[PDB]
Amino acid sequence: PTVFHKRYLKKIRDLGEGHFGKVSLYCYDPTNDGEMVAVKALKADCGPQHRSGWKQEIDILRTLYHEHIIKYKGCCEDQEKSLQLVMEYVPLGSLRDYLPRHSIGLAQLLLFAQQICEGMAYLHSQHYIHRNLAARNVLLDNDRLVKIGDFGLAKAVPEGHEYYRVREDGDSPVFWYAPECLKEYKFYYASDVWSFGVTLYELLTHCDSSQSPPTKFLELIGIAQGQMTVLRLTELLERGERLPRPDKCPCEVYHLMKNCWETEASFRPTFENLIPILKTVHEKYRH
Ligand SMILES: O=C(Nc1nnc(Sc2ccnc3cc(Cl)ccc23)s1)c1cccs1
Repeated sequence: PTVFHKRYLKKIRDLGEGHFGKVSLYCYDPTNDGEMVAVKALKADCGPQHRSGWKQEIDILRTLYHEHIIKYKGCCEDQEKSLQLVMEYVPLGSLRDYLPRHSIGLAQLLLFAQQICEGMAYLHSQHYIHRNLAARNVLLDNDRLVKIGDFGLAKAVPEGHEYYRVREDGDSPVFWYAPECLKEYKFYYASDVWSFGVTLYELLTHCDSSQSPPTKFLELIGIAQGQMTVLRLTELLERGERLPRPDKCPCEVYHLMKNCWETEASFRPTFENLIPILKTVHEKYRH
């Protein structure tokens, strides 16, 4: 029932450096005696009705619940032609910022991966694709539980269809994307698994920038971060080239990543399949 009024939100601090756009930590103290929340300011000068249509769409995300998916709390308009999106505050933040500055063993990294899969399996079973699964978008709470964030690309998959058709050739996170996404503009549940493979790669490199997928992929092609084309990447992937085995990364775990990187969407493992395979692997490496 909670509706959020701009007159009871006191700004504490910016969040995420700049990597999530303009997100800030607020205190919500209405009665003046208060909960902590993150607020995303969203430019929405697109005509009043288009703006409402986006609110309706965002609002539907609130009907999702899973402990490894961030909780979107509400979407208010500032009619200043912008939308204010209120969500739970996830205090340790992004794995991309967290993993470099903390000692985290193989068992714990595998535990993160199983949590992500569990949140993604739920999402898939609710008939949604995420389209933006990367380590930057996986947040960590205080008990080191994963919460998947940034649903700014998420989409309901239409009844009777096994893919969503991406329109628009815009800013794409291409280095996390399956070839069917890159070439044909089709996004399947199986395409989110490809992105998982890349996220798994990320964790096991400890989100080391120099081993990062854009860095690595540009090197395997040859040319620099500026001459880069989707076409050049697609061809490399078809020829069967892949991101390399990360340092100290077990061969069964790498094979996992490679299974997520099968060219043919249909032969990739499902999240629901990946959960137990990751439970089993984590058991070998715990304690
Ligand atoms: O923007 C969105 N979704 C986000 N989902 N997660 C974000 S970032 C963040 C959240 C909570 N807590 C945080 C804590 C720290 Cl330290 C750093 C960042 C966060 S923005 C959108 C969702 C849908 C449309 S747009």
